[PDB]
Order: sequence, then structure tokens, then C-alpha cells
Amino acid sequence: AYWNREQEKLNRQYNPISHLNYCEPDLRVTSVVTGFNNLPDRFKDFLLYLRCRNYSLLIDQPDKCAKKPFLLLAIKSLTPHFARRQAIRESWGQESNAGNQTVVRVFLLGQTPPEDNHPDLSDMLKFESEKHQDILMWNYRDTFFNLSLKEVLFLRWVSTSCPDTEFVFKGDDDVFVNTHHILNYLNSLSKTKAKDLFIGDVIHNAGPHRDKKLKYYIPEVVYSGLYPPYAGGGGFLYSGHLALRLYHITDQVHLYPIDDVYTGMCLQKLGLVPEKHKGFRTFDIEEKNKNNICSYVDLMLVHSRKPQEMIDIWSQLQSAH
Amino acid sequence: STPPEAYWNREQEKLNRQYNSHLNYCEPDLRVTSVVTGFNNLPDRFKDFLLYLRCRNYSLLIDQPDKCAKKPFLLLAIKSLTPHFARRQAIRESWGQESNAGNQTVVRVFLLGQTPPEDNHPDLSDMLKFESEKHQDILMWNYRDTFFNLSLKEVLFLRWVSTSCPDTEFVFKGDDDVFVNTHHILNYLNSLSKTKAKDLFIGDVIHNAGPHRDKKLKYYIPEVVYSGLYPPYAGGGGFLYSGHLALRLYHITDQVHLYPIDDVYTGMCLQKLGLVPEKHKGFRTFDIEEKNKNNICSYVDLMLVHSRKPQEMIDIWSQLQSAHLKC
Ligand SMILES: *[C@@H]1O[C@H](CO)[C@@H](O[C@@H]2O[C@H](CO)[C@@H](O[C@@H]3O[C@H](CO)[C@@H](O)[C@H](O)[C@@H]3O)[C@H](O)[C@H]2NC(C)=O)[C@H](O)[C@H]1NC(C)=O
Ligand SMILES: *[C@@H]1O[C@H](CO)[C@@H](O[C@@H]2O[C@H](CO)[C@@H](O[C@@H]3O[C@H](CO)[C@@H](O)[C@H](O)[C@@H]3O)[C@H](O)[C@H]2NC(C)=O)[C@H](O)[C@H]1NC(C)=O
Ligand SMILES: O=c1ccn([C@@H]2O[C@H](COP(=O)(O)OP(=O)(O)O)[C@@H](O)[C@H]2O)c(=O)[nH]1
Ligand SMILES: O=c1ccn([C@@H]2O[C@H](COP(=O)(O)OP(=O)(O)O)[C@@H](O)[C@H]2O)c(=O)[nH]1
Ligand SMILES: *[C@@H]1O[C@H](CO)[C@@H](O)[C@H](O)[C@H]1NC(C)=O
Ligand SMILES: *[C@@H]1O[C@H](CO)[C@@H](O)[C@H](O)[C@H]1NC(C)=O
Ligand SMILES: [Mg+2]
Ligand SMILES: [Mg+2]
Repeated sequence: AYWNREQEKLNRQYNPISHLNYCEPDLRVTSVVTGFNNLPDRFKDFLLYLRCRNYSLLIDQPDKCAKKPFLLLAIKSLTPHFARRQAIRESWGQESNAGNQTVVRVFLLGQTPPEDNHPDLSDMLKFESEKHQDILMWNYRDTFFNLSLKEVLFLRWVSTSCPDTEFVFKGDDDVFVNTHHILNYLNSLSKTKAKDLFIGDVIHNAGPHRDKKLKYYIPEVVYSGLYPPYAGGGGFLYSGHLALRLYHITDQVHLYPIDDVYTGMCLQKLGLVPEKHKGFRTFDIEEKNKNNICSYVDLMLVHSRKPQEMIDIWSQLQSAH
Repeated sequence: STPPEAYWNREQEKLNRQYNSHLNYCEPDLRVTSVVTGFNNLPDRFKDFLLYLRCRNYSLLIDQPDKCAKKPFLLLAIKSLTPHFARRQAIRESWGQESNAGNQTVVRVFLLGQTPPEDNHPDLSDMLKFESEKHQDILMWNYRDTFFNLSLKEVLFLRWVSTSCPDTEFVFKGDDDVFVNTHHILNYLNSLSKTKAKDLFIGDVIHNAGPHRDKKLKYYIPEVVYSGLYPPYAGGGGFLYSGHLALRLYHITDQVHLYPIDDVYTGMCLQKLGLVPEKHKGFRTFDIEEKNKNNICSYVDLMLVHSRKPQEMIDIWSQLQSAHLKC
């Protein structure tokens, strides 16, 4: 498989044409990937531009972490998702300073360019960024298969602009997160379990989906074998110290079309295994418990909820029993 | 003794006898708790619909008073909710663009109410005000924007046509999740006789419909609320009518009680005018066949298709501009 063979080459370089800033189309893939011409467009773009990751930040918040945070909330989003971001601001993503444990929030965006037929929402996004001061936007095409790029550029921003946050929560903009429970959990940790914390909805021994109709389909010609253990499904929680170690190792791992698999590949290279926490309810909760606020007291996150549902749950949680 | 009709029917019978306050009484009408059988067991949307039925004098908070300074040929009026920024912007850029080919002016408004914090809506109100200042195409009224208040959205829009755009030749009223082939609409309007034009009303018209009685369905209506059948009505995403008829509809709205389903209410008003809306097969409110969805020639001969995402509307519109070369 192509990714496996290219990654083996990387392994030989680090453990005896750039893979990091070559940003012309890599036309060699049209010769060496069998059946390249019949691959879906997302795979063609992924393969042609694999070796380019030096994209610039167009909208930054460089002093976001001027007061060293206890918890950084970093939420993946797309330009048009205004209601999702605003509901997060008002509910579980509120910034705070309780107990002098500061919580800060950023949203992680790429471009939604006109060539992909996106409406031009640059005026609204600028208004939102000036009002709320929490948008980070980079100059790459925001797509599902560039989410591992979103991951690497975010880790690069943690390294440059938020290196001292004690913990990081990285998650999606359609999950409900019980941030109080997350904070209670983090404050229970020993110094030892904290320095390399990485928890979430972790699966072992998964492999690529081979059914061409599935969202996470990966052809055999792109990747072979099984996936490393990885946390997926909507969000995960880890230490800022480990964030720096993860950023440093990203140069040694080729980007991958599925972001959460990529993060698992970086952890494996560090010799770490992410740990499952049952409070990450990435397949929702039982239908019978969905209208009982007590079901939300004992979890970390649940996928998926609409903007109004996030605000409704958060408001009810504040008076739970 | 013949069985009593449902609550809506009995109030409409009263209205009919008065014409042959129900308009600005805005306290809760507590009489409904006594006369609507099983009121206490109704879903909340019905309780609110019934308690505030007699109130329709809500203020315009964001207006575009000069929208029709030049008498339009076609007014595009698109129902939307505050958070739908991407839908509105895709419509502006594609099929809802304002234009003036052949001096037949096309102008656009989006029709909004409030999305208040009490309904757990995120606060996007400052953004909306900025959007209105940038694009000058938002009409916003001070009422709670909900599915069961869409007939209120209809009446307040028709009131605005009467006060602020009474001379538009035609009106298209539609949803913000449809693709509209506005070029085909303009050619259709330019094909009409003077007489067919004065009372044009076309869309995806259903005859012989009645209220859905299954409590799990979106358009469920209890038997204690409405009894009997629906008049013919155009539904499904948009419909097209003359500005002259728009004024006749506005006048008759005082004579028809509001109704939880906006397109049925419009059908009720047309019936009271003695008109029957006409089906046009180009209103593809259940979409087109899967095998045709990626052939731009399928969009050339339709009026509208439900439903399309913002990126899909822009893609279709872009390809449509050169479809004459392939179709
Ligand atoms: C991930 O994001 C990157 C950066 O935005 C995307 O790279 C860009 O991809 C487009 C093609 O989709 C490239 O445009 C094409 O360039 C060729 C060669 O000059 C030109 O002939 C085509 O007409 C078209 O303009 C663009 O150069 C490239 N930009 C870079 C590398 O900076 C990439 O597509 C995204 N990947 C995925 C999986 O979405
Ligand atoms: C359609 O829009 C109207 C106008 O916004 C909505 O009327 C408003 O409905 C709410 C209840 O949902 C009323 O608030 C309630 O008032 C009572 C006392 O008056 C109070 O005890 C409740 O706690 C709550 O505050 C509000 O007064 C009423 N406003 C007006 C101007 O009539 C109506 O609910 C919407 N209808 C539907 C079907 O959504
Ligand atoms: O091009 C993209 C597609 C998705 N997302 C974000 O990625 C997350 C997961 O998207 P989705 O819910 O569609 O994935 P799923 O839960 O189906 O795996 C959400 O925060 C989306 O806003 C993104 O940032 N860029
Ligand atoms: O409270 C509401 C709910 C919906 N809509 C608009 O009503 C139209 C139809 O909504 P929907 O697509 O959900 O209805 P359906 O196609 O299922 O009948 C769309 O323009 C929505 O933006 C609205 O203006 N206010
Ligand atoms: C990355 O670096 C290369 C070489 O310095 C440069 O040519 C390219 O433009 C950069 N890519 C981007 C997207 O900035
Ligand atoms: C409608 O008019 C009545 C009486 O003039 C007034 O009491 C009421 O507040 C008005 N309704 C609204 C929503 O402004
Ligand atoms: Mg999701
Ligand atoms: Mg619809």
C-alpha cells in the first residue's frame, strides 16, 4: 500500500524531495498508485498534496494563552457553523477562571473556498472573529481528508502560542461536553498520570473500512493492515506536556485521511497507548435515558447534539437535583 | 344533535358569520383551556398556537423600505431562520441574485422572526443585524419564529407587500433549502397572457388532502383542533403567484384564522377568494430521480427542486450558466 510504503521510507530517514514543504502536485503518484485514475477526487487530492503541510495562519489569537490555562478547549469547526460555535460559547465552552483554574477556548477552521462552491462567508467570519476573539483560521482547504492537517497545524499552534496549558480537550462542534465533570476528573489526577494523560473512546485492532460507500472508506492501494489504538468519535482529552511531544513527532508521520487515526499513529510512535474512558459516549446514550438530566451528570461527552440541545442540557445540568 | 366541530372550525364559523378581537388580542386567551377538549394533554406547540391565535399585530424590527423603489417584475421572498447564514448567502450568490435583465427587476427579501433565548437559541442577533446592513435584504418581525407560527410569517409578509411592495408583477415565496431555476421562472412568467397573469397561482398542488392524525408526524393535527379536510394547496418548498393576487390574499387574511401549517393557510385564503391553485410539474418538491441528479440538463426544465445544501445550490447554478452549450 502507498501510505505504508511511504511511511517506511520516513522511518528509515529518522532511524538509521521534502515530505513537509513540497507543495507542487506530486505527479509521481499517478504512476505508482495502482488505479490512481479511478480513485475518488478526495484520494487524488490527498495523494497529490501529501508532502505539503506548511500552511499559514490567516486569523490568530496570539495572546489567547497569555495567562497560562488549566484547560484549553479546541473545537474543530467549519466556516458556516455559526450556530454551533455560538451555542458552545454560551454553554459548555464558556471561558472561565473558577478556583483560578483558567479555561480558554479556540475554534479550529480552514478555508471554505469558492472553488469548492462554498458561499462566501468571509464578512460574517470576520465579524464573528472580531466579536468573540476565539477563531483560529489557516490557509488550507477545510475538508474531511485534511483533518489530519487541521490536527498538525493546531498542535503547531499549541507549541508556538499555548505551550503551557496543563490540559487540552480537542473535540467536534456537534458534541455536548460536561466540562464540569472534565475539570473534576483532571483535578483528581496524580502528577504521574497527568504528565502523559491521553483518554477518550479508544478502540484497539480496528482496520480500514473497505466498502466504497462508507464515509471512512480507505482503498487497499492506500493503506494496508490494521490501525493503531486510537481515540475517536467526537473528542479526547490529554496533557499539554504530551501535546508538545505529539507536535514534535508529527514530522515523522505522514498525514493520513482520518485525523483520529493519525493522532493514534503519533502516540504509537511515542510508545504510548491511549486509554479508554467510558464517559466518552460517542455512540450517544440509550434512548430511554436521553431525557433524564442525571444521565448527563456522569459523562464526559456525548455525540451528537444540536445547538439548542446543547444550551438546553447545559441549563438543566446547572440545577440537577 | 350534530357533533360539534373542532376548535379551529368553530372559531372560523364565528369569523364567517361576523363578515357574512381576533387580530390584536395578545393576552393569553384562557377560554381555550375550557373549550378545547383535552387541552391539557396537547403538545406545547398546540397550547401556544391556541393561546395566542388572536394576535397578529407584530412589529417589523428590521425593514428594507426601499426594496421596491423600482417597481419589480419579480419579488423573491424566502423563509429563513436567524442561524441560516450559509443558506442565505448561497441564495444571494446563485438563484436569488437581484437583477434587471430586460428592465424586469428581480428583488429579494428573506423573511425572519425572532429566535429567542427562551427557546434555547444561541444569540446570533448582532450578526444578523450586520448581515442586514451589508446585504439589505432581511425583513425581521418581533414574533417567535417556529413552525406553527409560519402562517403568521405569511400574513406579516403579505402585509409588507401591501404596504411596501404593492406593485410587484409577481411573487415567488419559497424555502431556504430549495434550488430555484429563476431563469426558467422568468421565461414562464413572460409566456403568460395578461389574463392568466392577473390571478396566477402555481406550485406543487395537492387535492383531496386532510390533516395527519398520527401523533408522531411533523404535521400532526389533533381532531379536537381541526375537523374535516384541506382545500387544494401548494406546498413542498415554494410557489409562484401574481402581485395582484398577493394584494387580494392580504385583504382576505383578516377573514381566516391562522393555522398551524403555513401552506394550508394560504390554501384556505385562496379558497375564500374562489380560486383554485394550479399544479405545475416543474415544482419538484420530492426531488428528482437519483440517476439524473448529476446531469445539469435535468435542472434546465424545472422550476424548483427540494432540497439542496448551500454548496449544491451554487454548484447547480454555476453549471446552469453554460448548460445551453450541452442541453
Ligand atoms: C488540503 O488542503 C490543501 C491546501 O488548500 C489542498 O491543496 C490544494 O489543492 C488544489 C486541488 O484541489 C490545488 O489546486 C490545483 O492546482 C493545480 C496545479 O497548479 C491546478 O492545475 C488546478 O487547476 C488546481 O488549481 C492547489 O494547488 C493545492 N494548494 C496547495 C497545495 O497549496 C488539498 O487539495 C486539500 N486536500 C484534500 C484531501 O482536500
Ligand atoms: C408565535 O409567536 C408569538 C409571539 O412571539 C408567541 O407568543 C408568545 O408566547 C409565549 C409563550 O410561548 C408567551 O410567553 C409566556 O407568557 C406567559 C404570561 O403571559 C408566562 O407565564 C410564560 O412564562 C411566558 O412568558 C408570550 O407572552 C407570547 N407573546 C406574545 C407577544 O403574545 C407564540 O408562542 C408563538 N406561537 C407558537 C405556536 O410558537
Ligand atoms: O471538512 C471538515 C468536516 C468536518 N469538520 C468538523 O469535524 C467534526 C466531525 O465532523 P462530522 O460530525 O461530520 O463527523 P462524524 O461525527 O460523522 O465522524 C465536526 O467538528 C465538523 O465540524 C471540519 O472541521 N472540517
Ligand atoms: O420556525 C421555522 C421553521 C422553518 N422555517 C423555514 O421553513 C422552511 C421549511 O422548513 P423545513 O424544510 O424544515 O420544512 P419541510 O421541507 O420539512 O416541510 C425553510 O425555509 C425553513 O428555513 C422557518 O422559517 N421558521
Ligand atoms: C511551503 O514551503 C515551500 C518551500 O519553501 C514554498 O514554496 C511553499 O509555497 C510553502 N507552502 C505554502 C502553502 O506556504
Ligand atoms: C396589538 O395591539 C394591542 C392593542 O392595540 C396591543 O395591546 C398589543 O400589545 C399589540 N400587539 C403587539 C404584539 O404589539
Ligand atoms: Mg459528528
Ligand atoms: Mg424543507
